[PDB]
Amino acid sequence: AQYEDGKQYTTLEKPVAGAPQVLEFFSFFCPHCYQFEEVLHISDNVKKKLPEGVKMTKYHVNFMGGDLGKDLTQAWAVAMALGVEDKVTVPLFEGVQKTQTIRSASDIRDVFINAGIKGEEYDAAWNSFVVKSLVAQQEKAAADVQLRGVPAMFVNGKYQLNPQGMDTSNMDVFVQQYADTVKYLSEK
Repeated sequence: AQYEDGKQYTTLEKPVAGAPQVLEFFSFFCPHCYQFEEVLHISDNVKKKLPEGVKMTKYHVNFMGGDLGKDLTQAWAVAMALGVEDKVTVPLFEGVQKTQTIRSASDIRDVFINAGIKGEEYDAAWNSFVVKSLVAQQEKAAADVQLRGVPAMFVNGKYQLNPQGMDTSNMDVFVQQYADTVKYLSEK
């Protein structure tokens, strides 16, 4: 066929009941993740081609970057709770990988402040129980698929994208194959 199990995607031997429809995992420490988001714009090109009524979820992971890596998962929880993902994703990626100006939780906080989130609002959210459960959700979702690497994308907790089986010669063409594949998997 044109989309074969084991080729453009793999099937989880152990399906995840109640999983989000489209779920992407990343780390701000993850070099390929920087590409996916900053150069390829994967998240966005996938959204543009998803059928109506399919929502997209993106979670940060703990297994890269040690203590700072966990801080970033909690910061991403804050980002989701305040709905400012589109204002902090670029400066967190660049602060971590480009300028290497993010070295502590306070440096992470500076990025939100610069992005226009007030200190009091960031600190309150940071320390909130809503954020603690949002951190919990991120960890559970990764646990449910026994996640050991990023970037990764899962569709309906049953299918996992396999971009290794795709021509990266043309960036544009790669992104659209990726997006079209998610669309195919979504309609399965």
